[PDB]
Amino acid sequence: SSYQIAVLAGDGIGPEVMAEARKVLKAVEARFGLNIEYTEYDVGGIAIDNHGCPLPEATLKGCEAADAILFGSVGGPKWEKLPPNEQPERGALLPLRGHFELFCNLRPAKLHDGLEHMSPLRSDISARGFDVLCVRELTGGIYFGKPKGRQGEGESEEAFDTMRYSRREISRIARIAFEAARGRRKKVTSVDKANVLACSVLWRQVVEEVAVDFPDVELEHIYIDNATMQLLRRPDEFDVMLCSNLFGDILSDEIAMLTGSMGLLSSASMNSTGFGLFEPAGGSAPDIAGKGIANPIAQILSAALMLRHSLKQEEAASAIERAVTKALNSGYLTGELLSSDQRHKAKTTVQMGDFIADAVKAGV
Amino acid sequence: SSYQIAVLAGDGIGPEVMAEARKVLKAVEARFGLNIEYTEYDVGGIAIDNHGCPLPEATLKGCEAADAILFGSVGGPKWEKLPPNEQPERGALLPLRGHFELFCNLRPAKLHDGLEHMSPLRSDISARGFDVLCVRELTGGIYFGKPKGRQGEGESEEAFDTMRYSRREISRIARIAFEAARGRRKKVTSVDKANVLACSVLWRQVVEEVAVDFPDVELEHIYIDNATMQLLRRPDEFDVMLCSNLFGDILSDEIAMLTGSMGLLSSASMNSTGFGLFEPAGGSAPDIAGKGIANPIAQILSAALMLRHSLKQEEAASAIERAVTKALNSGYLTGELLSSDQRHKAKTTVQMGDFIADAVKAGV
Ligand SMILES: CC(C)[C@H](C(=O)O)[C@@H](O)C(=O)O
Ligand SMILES: CC(C)[C@H](C(=O)O)[C@@H](O)C(=O)O
Ligand SMILES: [Cl-]
Ligand SMILES: [Cl-]
Ligand SMILES: [Mg+2]
Ligand SMILES: [Mg+2]
Repeated sequence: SSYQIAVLAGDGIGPEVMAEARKVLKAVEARFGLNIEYTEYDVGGIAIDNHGCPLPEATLKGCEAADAILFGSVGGPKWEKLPPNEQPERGALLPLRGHFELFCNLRPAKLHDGLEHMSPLRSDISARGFDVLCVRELTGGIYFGKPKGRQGEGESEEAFDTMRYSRREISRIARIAFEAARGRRKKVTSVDKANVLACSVLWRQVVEEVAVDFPDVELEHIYIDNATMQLLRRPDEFDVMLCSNLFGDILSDEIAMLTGSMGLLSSASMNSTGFGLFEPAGGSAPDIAGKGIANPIAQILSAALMLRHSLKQEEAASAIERAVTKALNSGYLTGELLSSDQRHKAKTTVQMGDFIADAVKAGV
Repeated sequence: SSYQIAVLAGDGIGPEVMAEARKVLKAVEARFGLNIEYTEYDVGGIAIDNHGCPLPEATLKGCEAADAILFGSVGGPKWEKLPPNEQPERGALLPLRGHFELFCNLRPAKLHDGLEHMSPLRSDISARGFDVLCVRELTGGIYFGKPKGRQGEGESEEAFDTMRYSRREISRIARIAFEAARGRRKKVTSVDKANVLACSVLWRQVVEEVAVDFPDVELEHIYIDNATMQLLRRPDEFDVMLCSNLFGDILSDEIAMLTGSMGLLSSASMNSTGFGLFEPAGGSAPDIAGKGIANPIAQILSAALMLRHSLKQEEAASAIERAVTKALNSGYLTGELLSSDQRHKAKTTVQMGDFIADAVKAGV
């Protein structure tokens, strides 16, 4: 039958970049004969304005009826001063991930050929390139651990959060990292704080247990503070980084900025049945919203990750990825990927979606 | 009477760099007429080899009798496979900080004039310079929170750690950050994860309460994942970063590597009475130990931080800092601060201590 997609564009540049993702999806649908139906639902700030909360019931129900969630971006200055639970990002993303048991977050990041110069690394380091996939555990640890809250009053008032992990939780995400490494350059770097946290001692121990199934894959451990330093000095030496929830949050953001190319980066957050939520790694960028400036590549590659991981349409997924490579090596760059002099050559959001869709059609 | 210093050189390059710190201290003692007595105690790997644990009773007692701890570095491959509690770093540093209530960690980091090129940042970013002081809360949060440990067996075996903070704990470290900002460029950036952690919601709230005493100081908040990105793009825009224990651990390491000059960086860990532990930010570097290669500046500036903060000898502290500036701008650089061609000009550990001590003597 038809695949069914819940489309949650959100705030800021979400809707403009989502339009280009749908345009390129239309081209892949025609080329590969896929029957996909999409339904739109509010989420984040637009949900608070239209429904009074950032994750309305009808949106949640819409996502339960779908094969995957194609997600834009949430948040903006309008809602930033609401109580923390009522804000767009916390209010949408944490309950979506908990409800759908999206324990696996994949954040691929690489320096693209020809854009090594946009990286904030020293030129000799960025010239060496990098390609680092972060596999982050997304529904356990300190994010969802209990007890969480506060007690007391005044000076003695105290807050608490609890980080918890079981062997089962560590081994499921570790298996994903090792299998991904096997398909890459055969190295997992597991990131913990095993000199301080009991959860990191168990993490390190269980990763070593899972390693026995993968004697072809190199395993190393690195402390999270050290990892922030080593990714500056030798990012070319990492392949897959295997991280708990909070450490994956932190390290995947540093690796993303090290690319200098945030508008190219996508994320996949999956459960064990292969349902997932696919979104750009970057923000809502409300300052450039509605201008046709925004880079729609991250949203377009989020659609390719959705085709691969939720829809089992690998040919359609890679055809999108190649059309994006074609745009980047064929003079089709948005403003933020151009050196400040070459800027007159910037393409708009729709010029980029048109070129990438036409490339899919032309059989790239 | 005499000040009394407990000298804990540790492992690796600790003893060679400590010798240069004592040499420069002898020169400051003569120039400023300070009467200081030093006693040496084992700590870390050398304590495990000599005493069977990394923090012997006699060493702990020695530190209780002192005005401050002048600390080298602990750890090395020899002890890296011991059980986590028995290892040099965890086994020495966590109990020292807990026992002496060293709640305040200060990690000053800047790009030195003329060495902006050693930074791993893109040349146009490092040319802009930076000077970022990290104030890290060191005895609370998840490091010392209870309950901590594990329960269960097999797949359901689970570990847990608890992050806790009280208003009292947040406000003492926040006051330090604001006072330090007042003496600098009047900006505090408080780093939290207030969209996820109850402790970060209380952190953010209490920092805003303390802010009312400092209307001259700008306050901003930044999420820890965002902070790892912003320090790559605009490190010149930060002055004081105010961090909880785990987030300070992580961010101070990224800022240290961004200098490209780890061998110049020192740390101070203080309690409310002004007693503290002063150490280099870098590792034991056991590969270069005993060679006269190691940069002793970080150990020497740790002695200057000790003079200022524990001994209330500001003139002696700044005379050391200026002698270090003189060495750096007068052609006295260790091997790791030289571009690979200029390397023949490297100075040894003792050449550097001799030059810095002679500069103190000459009245720099
Ligand atoms: C918005 C926040 C709760 C979230 C996280 O901490 O996972 C975000 O930082 C992310 O990385 O997707
Ligand atoms: C050794 C470890 C317990 C320690 C910490 O986590 O504080 C270290 O990383 C540091 O930064 O001083
Ligand atoms: Cl976690
Ligand atoms: Cl903490
Ligand atoms: Mg994040
Ligand atoms: Mg550290």
